[PDB]
Amino acid sequence: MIQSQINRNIRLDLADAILLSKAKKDLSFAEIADGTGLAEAFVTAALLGQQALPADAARLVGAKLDLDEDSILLLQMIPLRGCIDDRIPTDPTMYRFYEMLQVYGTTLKALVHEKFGDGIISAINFKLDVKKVADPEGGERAVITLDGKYLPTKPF
Amino acid sequence: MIQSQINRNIRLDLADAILLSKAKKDLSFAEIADGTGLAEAFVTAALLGQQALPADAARLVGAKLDLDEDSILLLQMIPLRGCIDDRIPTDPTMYRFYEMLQVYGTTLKALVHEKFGDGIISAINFKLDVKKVADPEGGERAVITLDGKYLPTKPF
Amino acid sequence: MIQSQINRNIRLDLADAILLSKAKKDLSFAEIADGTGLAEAFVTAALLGQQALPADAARLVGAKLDLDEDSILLLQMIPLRGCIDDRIPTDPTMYRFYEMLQVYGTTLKALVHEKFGDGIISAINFKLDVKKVADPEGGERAVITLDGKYLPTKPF
Amino acid sequence: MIQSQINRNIRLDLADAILLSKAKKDLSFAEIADGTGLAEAFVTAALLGQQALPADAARLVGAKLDLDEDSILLLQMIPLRGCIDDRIPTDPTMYRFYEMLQVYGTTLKALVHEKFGDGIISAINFKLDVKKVADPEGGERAVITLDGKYLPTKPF
Amino acid sequence: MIQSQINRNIRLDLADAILLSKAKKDLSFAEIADGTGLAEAFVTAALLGQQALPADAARLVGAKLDLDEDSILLLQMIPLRGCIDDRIPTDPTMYRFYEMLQVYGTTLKALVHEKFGDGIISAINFKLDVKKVADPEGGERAVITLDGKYLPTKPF
Amino acid sequence: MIQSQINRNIRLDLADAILLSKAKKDLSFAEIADGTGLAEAFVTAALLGQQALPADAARLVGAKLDLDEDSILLLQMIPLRGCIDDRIPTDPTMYRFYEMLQVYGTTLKALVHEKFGDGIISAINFKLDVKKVADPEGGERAVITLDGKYLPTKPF
Amino acid sequence: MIQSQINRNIRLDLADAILLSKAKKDLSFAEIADGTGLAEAFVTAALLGQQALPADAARLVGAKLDLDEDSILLLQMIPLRGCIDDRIPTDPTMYRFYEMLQVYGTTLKALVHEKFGDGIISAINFKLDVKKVADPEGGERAVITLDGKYLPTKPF
Amino acid sequence: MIQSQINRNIRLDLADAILLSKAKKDLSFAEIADGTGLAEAFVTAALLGQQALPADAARLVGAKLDLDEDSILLLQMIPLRGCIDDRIPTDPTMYRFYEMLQVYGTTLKALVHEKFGDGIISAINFKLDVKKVADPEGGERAVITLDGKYLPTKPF
Amino acid sequence: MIQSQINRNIRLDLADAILLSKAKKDLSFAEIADGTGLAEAFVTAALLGQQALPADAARLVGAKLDLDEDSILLLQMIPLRGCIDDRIPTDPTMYRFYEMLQVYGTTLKALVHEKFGDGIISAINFKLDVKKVADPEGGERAVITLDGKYLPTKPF
Amino acid sequence: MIQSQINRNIRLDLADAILLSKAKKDLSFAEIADGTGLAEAFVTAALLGQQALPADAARLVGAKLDLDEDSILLLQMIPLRGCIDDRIPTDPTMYRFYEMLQVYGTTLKALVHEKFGDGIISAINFKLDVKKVADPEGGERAVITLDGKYLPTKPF
Repeated sequence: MIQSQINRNIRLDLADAILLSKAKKDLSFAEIADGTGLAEAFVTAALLGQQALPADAARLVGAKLDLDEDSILLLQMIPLRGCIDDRIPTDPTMYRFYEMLQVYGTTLKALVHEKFGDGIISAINFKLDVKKVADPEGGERAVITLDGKYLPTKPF
Repeated sequence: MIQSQINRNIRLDLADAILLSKAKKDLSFAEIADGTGLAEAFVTAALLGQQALPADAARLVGAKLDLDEDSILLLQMIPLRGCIDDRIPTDPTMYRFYEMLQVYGTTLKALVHEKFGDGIISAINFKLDVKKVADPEGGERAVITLDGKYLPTKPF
Repeated sequence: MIQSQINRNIRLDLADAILLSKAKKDLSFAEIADGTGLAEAFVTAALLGQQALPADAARLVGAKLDLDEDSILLLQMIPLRGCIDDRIPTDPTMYRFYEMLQVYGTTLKALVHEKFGDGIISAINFKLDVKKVADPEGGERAVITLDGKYLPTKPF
Repeated sequence: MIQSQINRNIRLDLADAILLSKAKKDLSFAEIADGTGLAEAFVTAALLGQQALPADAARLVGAKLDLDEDSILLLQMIPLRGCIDDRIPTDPTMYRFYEMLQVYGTTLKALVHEKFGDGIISAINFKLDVKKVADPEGGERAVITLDGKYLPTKPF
Repeated sequence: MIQSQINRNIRLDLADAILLSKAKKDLSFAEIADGTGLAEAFVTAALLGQQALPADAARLVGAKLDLDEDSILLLQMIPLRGCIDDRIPTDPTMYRFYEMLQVYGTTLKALVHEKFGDGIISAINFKLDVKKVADPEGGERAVITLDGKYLPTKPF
Repeated sequence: MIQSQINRNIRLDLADAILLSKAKKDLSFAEIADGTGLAEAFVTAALLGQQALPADAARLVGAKLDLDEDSILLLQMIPLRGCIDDRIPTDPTMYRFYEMLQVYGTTLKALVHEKFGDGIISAINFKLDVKKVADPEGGERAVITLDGKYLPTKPF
Repeated sequence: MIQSQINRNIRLDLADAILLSKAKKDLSFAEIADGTGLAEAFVTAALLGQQALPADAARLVGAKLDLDEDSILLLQMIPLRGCIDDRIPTDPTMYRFYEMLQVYGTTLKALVHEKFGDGIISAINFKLDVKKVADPEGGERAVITLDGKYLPTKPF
Repeated sequence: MIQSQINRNIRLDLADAILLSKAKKDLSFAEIADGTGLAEAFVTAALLGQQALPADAARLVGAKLDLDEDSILLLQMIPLRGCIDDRIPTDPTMYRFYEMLQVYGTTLKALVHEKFGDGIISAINFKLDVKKVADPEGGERAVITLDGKYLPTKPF
Repeated sequence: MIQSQINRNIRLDLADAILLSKAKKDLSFAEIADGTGLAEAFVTAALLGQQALPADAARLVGAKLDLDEDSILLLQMIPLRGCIDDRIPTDPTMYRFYEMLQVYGTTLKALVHEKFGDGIISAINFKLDVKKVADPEGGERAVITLDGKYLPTKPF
Repeated sequence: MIQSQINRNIRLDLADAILLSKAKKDLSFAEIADGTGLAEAFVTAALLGQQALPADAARLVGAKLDLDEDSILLLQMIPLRGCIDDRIPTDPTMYRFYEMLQVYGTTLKALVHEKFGDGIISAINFKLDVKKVADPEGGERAVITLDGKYLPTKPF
């Protein structure tokens, strides 16, 4: 794939259309991703404009959602990424993940440099997943795993 | 503890002093937290102004870092939380965790509502840890686990 | 309900259409909510894009307001919440509630930590209501009750 | 009182000093306000730079907190109000009250105009209180009461 | 009137339409307000989306401007107020009134507290007018009168 | 006077010191400006960093407030004007004058162009004053007069 | 002219249409302003939404550009001025004039107060001219003349 | 000169000290620049932190203003330029020059491209000067000349 | 070329249409620029709204992409430059180039002043190119060359 | 090195002290880096707070600059990176590199995806250098080479 986008609104408008079709069809993201061979987090992100689907998966999810050919093509384009409307989320569900950075951002930095050294944990050589687990005290918990490669910063 | 702060600069100035003492003594966050009974991410966050230490832990880390009495008291106060200077990190290491929200924030929302329903994953009933693992392809990876309680949103 | 929105403009555009229909039919929010079994604050918030209606209530209010089937479905989706145009309200009526935060925000923090401890008053395990009472000195007062569960911040 | 402030940092610096004295003396805001004849929310707000104390109350809290004479005078000055560092709180405890506006701000406007009419609920002819109650399902809740006069907007 | 708006763009678009019709008909705001019994500043503000007209006045100005029935209805709705595009005006004529706040804002605060005490001059129990007077030195001046009730901030 | 400032903090720090001396001496702004030949709004603005006092007035108010020689000199310098901390006031008393602009800013523009033509009402050839009067319906009101020259915008 | 605009987008949309017509017709701004009796900077600013044309000039440029009657009337309206999209230009050509202010803004203030006294150089009683000259070292230079009335700030 | 600054506050603090010394000595910027062989706009800008003085001029002005050796050295350093506190000036005298950009910014772009072509008028190969002239209609005017080289944007 | 744009959305909307046509036709930017005699970075930038194509090149790329005549003309207009939506990129690929400025911006300044002197490296007399090379350890690297004229800052 | 900073002001204050010492000693960055075996861009960045020096280089440069032992230790700390005061540079020399992103940012994205695929050019596995070359048309040019590893974004 060598084609890419520069205006996020094209793929985000498509996402809204995908979401309406998905709601009318009573589909989950797990079943849309089923049969693609790709993780639900990756396929979902693509539908929402933040990843590119390979051609086979794009044709599969496009059939499930009754997308036209322009939209199946658009899902294969490399996106202009950035899902937050204006830098800080307003939605409570998304905001909590921003708050985690306001509370633990410097701890994440400190512990990364302690365990690995100078450098970063990659957001590119990176996967995440969301799992539901029972809480022993009652209710349910989400275990969200962020898995990134350490890239060192070295003198030159 | 019923005492709380309203100006983050007091605890953040203390954090700078702690970091200098820690560097002079060639100490790690893992060994500072050793013997407290508390997770390294929680103790580290407290040193950096983002949590309150119980009194015994405050006195233990205060002894290791040679802190004065006002500093040991300050570590026990409930903080005015918020570690980011101006909303969006400039530091590359911290920025990558913000970028994961720009790429996956709406996917986290969508999968949370799919698996749990309306509501949030708590940032309060919440634990974080950082683990170093070998990358089977060569090098090292960080596995960062966000573990939060699901709190539902229902009608009233 | 496992379906959710990612762009607030879809439901906010619907809210504008709902308000136009409501005005043309000379309807109040109290009477739109009548028969749903749900509090006026919750139903009103859903019409305005900030909550999800259960199917029976969505069909009821949709019939009252002569909404099409796509709109009745949209009212059932979990929203991308955030009603303020650009972070701080310009509207005087909305602004007064922001000003209460500018004046009393640190007092709310201080008294919450005093009475409950470290942690938060939840905005999720939460309900709100608005009551009109007579002012003994003449005129009318609004008594707005914010009712949220205390969630503690504990060491781990 | 005819004296007023124009730079919030003077009273906010005093607030930090008050908080340190309060912590060293193991005092609560309820204890400090006891004997003033004034509500704990009002006295706490004054200590935190957001209200002016009458002379007798300033002298009483100054004795309780071992404050010097310049500080006792400053507490009587009409403040430059505004407790939030930079418009939107970073602290989770304070942020939840901002989130309540992001979710319910337009609902509050709508219901105020329906029950009262055009105009505002005053933030000046206004009282706030924080009450701890039992959660009937287990735990504790905060009931926060915002009590403001309705001021109508009428043609002229 | 119990109907209210939440998106200012609806009434601001109507304002643009009103201004075109007004220009084609060579009408002044004084002429438009004539016969309503309402002040030119109030009627003008309503046309520009910042006040609600009573029904009789809305029908009168609507006939003068040849507005359709939905527009005459819209003029009667309680607006989402805020006329400035993005917080600080760019237009020189409007900017000068913002500059008077940058130069005299703290003087207004100081003199209000000196003459009245703690509290505010209301922007709700409030009237405004613009008058043209000859300058004794040559030319013309505007005398703009801001007339607001003092609302005290008292202890409770 | 040909000397001017470029950093507002110098004159604003002096204002804080002036306000402290004024509070200790139980002085009003009206009495500080008495004997000066200048309006209370002008002298007050100078004390608060927003105007320059002529030498005679600077010596008079400096004696009343027991200011040192450097301070009396500073009051005579042309200031770097701008009294609002960060563009939009947080203080309720100051904020109401900003809200008047959010509600009536476009009406002021429209009526200025109607009565005078294209151009501005000067914020430079400009005086203001604050008068306390009875509210005929009970209470007190402020009448604030903004008196500015019309400067036309003409083709060239 | 007593008619004015409150939303810059109306005249800025017209400016885009004017620019398209001008490009199709291979016209320059100098050619369009020729015969109006008005300076090229003034006429150009009017086409671009920042000035109002007298009726005769509006009809003339309307004929040259084949504009419709609504557009000819719009050009005569007093504009809602402000040509910069979001406060600071992104365009390099436009940005250089902003940088001139970042480098020389305080020097301009200092030298105006030295040569004239307290007050301003008017942006209203003001003319602007762009002249192309030879660079004696090779190439070309622009000599841009800002010609504004000094308005004094005097005590009252 | 190969030495440069990265934090504008160092040279801006020096500028404040220079302005105090200049005020105490009753010196003008014209007086200070006399004998340097450099334009008053250039020398003034250097004093205010926005240019570098050659060693001989730095020693000359430093003797006139009684500067210590560290300050005379600092004046020769290449600055971190940017004189506006926070992007848009609050001071009326400087604001008017920003306002001329808001009114004429797109006209400057348009006429530059018409007379010269694609590219910029340089802010580096650039000089400005301020001249006082009599107004034929009474009073005084400033003629501010911006003189910059055209640098073309060419295909490659 | 003397025709220029003032609203970037026109050329950016055209860029979106170009990108769709390009994707449908399976074309690369290298292929589109082939035969123009112009560098791929210059032609690509023009397609994306940030440069002006000479007429022959606009017609060549217009034929390849099947653009209409209005679009071929638009590509020849001098643009209103600025490709970033809101000042700081959200897209990871674009963001890394901003991060290089956050890490090395002051180093670039310091080394430019050391090697060249006071002044700038031009962004106008300027070429860039992107080269794909082998990483000598495994993988691929991009070598991005910024080539700009040094423009000195000297006294006048 | 496992020690890291969380507040950039510590190292940026040290940078200012370094720059003064460097100026007094008439040292270049090339001279300071000579003998370290490290690139001038890397050592300079470390002095300016944006990289960490190894102990041997920190001891060497600290001796050259007469730094105390706390400072030599601080230079070895992993920094809180981010050299721009407030997101967009004000300094012309730094601003030009930001302008290159405003003009070419989307072209860099487009050509990276064309040549390499989805993913990024790393800012971590990354080197930079500045070279001076003669301009054949007269004068000098800077060739700034950005050299980063391509990291792919792949499905998972």
